[PDB]
Amino acid sequence: FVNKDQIAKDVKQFYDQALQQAVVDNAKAVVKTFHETLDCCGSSTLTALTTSVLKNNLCPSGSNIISNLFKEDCHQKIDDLFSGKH
Amino acid sequence: FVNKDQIAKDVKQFYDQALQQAVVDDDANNAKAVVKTFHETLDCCGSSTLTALTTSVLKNNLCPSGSNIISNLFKEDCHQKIDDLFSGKH
Repeated sequence: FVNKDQIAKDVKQFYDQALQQAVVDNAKAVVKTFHETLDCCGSSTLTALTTSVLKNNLCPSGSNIISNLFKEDCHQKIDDLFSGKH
Repeated sequence: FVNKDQIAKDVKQFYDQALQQAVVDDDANNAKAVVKTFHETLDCCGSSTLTALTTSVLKNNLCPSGSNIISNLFKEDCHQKIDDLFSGKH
């Protein structure tokens, strides 16, 4: 069976790789899709790439977004999706 | 190395394991919260691998308010929405 924690880890790895990818040179669109779907912007583990996404308009316009930028970041949202608490 | 095609196949399977337990298991509260969070999150109700369970999914109040058999026939299913997420559409 697919295990919850395993798939969560895989998806946060996937997201982290698109964030890294979007900063250079499909990654921008995957990053924007994650941010808009999960209502987050970046990762507490990747502060510089998060600065890049805010500087490049790759985050959703919610002041709720900014107030929970790192308090409820895309790793937490991915965990919440797989836990049924998003 | 990240494998997007494996990850999307694994997400679709996770969803179908939750949906199947949600309909048969009366106290699977985590499975029902997983399916309801996928449906609210991705704007979908049911999957193409489980077309015959949509009736049941609806009756168990697992889809967002508004969903019903007719409206749901004119929407993409959850697998397609999972694929849209990993391809940067959604």
